[PDB]
Amino acid sequence: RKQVSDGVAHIHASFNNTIVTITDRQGNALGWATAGGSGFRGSRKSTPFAAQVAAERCADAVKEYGIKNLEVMVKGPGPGRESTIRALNAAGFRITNITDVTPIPHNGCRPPKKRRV
RNA sequence: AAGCUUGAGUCUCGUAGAGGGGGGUAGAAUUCCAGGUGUAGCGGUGAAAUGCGUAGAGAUCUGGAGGAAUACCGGUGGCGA
Repeated sequence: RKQVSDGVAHIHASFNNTIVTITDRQGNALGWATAGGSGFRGSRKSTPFAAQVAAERCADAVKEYGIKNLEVMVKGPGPGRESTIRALNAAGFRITNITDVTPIPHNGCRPPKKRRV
């Protein structure tokens, strides 16, 4: 109801999907979008554009909270970790900080091995 | 039968290391329990379904624990048969 100018975004991009959540630095979420929830499937569900449209759908949030100043905390290897920021920083918001927060085992317990075809 | 020493070794004073054994306890990440903010998806893939989803998931912030495995330093750098 009142304009507070400030927020923080949490972005995760994988080889199958991309997630974009808008929060306040008090940890409190205000809205979220995904590349799967954008209506995308298969090898296309992770794409830079399926994530770009998810960022445009998320950039409609927080209008009544009047947020413009933005920090971004990024995760995952997926191509969606770039187009999402570019589009959100064009949709009225201004970036001040981008930091990678990918949680990593350093190092244990046995190396991953999956899907051989 | 008896000398000699080069063979082998030890001692004085020093050199180096993820060698082994006994007993402590600490740096994080899967994951799950519990609450705030929050909403309809998440997971897989050439596609998917079982499965997890309003019984409020995933995302975020926080509180917490068992147990396995221990980044950087770390290298033409080392130890053990």
